[PDB]
Amino acid sequence: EVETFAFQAEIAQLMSLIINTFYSNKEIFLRELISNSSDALDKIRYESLTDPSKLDSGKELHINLIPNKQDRTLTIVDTGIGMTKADLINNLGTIAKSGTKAFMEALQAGADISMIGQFGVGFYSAYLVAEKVTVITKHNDDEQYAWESSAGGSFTVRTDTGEPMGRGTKVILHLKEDQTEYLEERRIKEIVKKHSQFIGYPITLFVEK
Ligand SMILES: Fc1cccc(-n2ccnc2)c1
Repeated sequence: EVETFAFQAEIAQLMSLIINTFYSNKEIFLRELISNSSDALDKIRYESLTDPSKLDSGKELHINLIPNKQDRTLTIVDTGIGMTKADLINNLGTIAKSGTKAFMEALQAGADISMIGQFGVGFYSAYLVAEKVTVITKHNDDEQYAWESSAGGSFTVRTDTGEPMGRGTKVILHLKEDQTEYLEERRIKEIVKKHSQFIGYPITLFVEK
């Protein structure tokens, strides 16, 4: 049972600007998703300090980067706090509305596009490199869900029947044809070292066949 939703007009506008604007510095998408993963890991760690049972869904706090040339996907997995269905449909878009407006106005000041992360909308930078994004997520208080969007003004949410996650978020980037450099080990390594060197969680870059 797949539910289809319209993006807010302001978010659809942000996604169109990300997709259509000429901007060569696309590698910043990985810094933003890793930063999002680190934030989600901070949240479940802090919650576990007053309720150790919050880690019954998984004690390990980590980030995995998994490229797959056969599927042309780059997957960013974290074991953070995850996302509820209300997060996917409503809450995150609500925050992203004001952040988008501030991001556009900041751009007219002296801000750079690479500062998208300071406005709570760094997630949408995934569309610098992906033609489709699939997000599998599991929050302790909700079921496992699959969010998916190829932009174009709409996204879908469904209950996920696949392998159970325990807890956390998996962002699957279905890469554009000309963006396969982000499946290369040496390229991902270079980006993590340049932009994510001091993340306080183990980042494991998986290698392929
Ligand atoms: F996985 C998703 C689905 C929908 C929105 C978001 N998101 C995160 C930050 N701003 C927006 C993430």
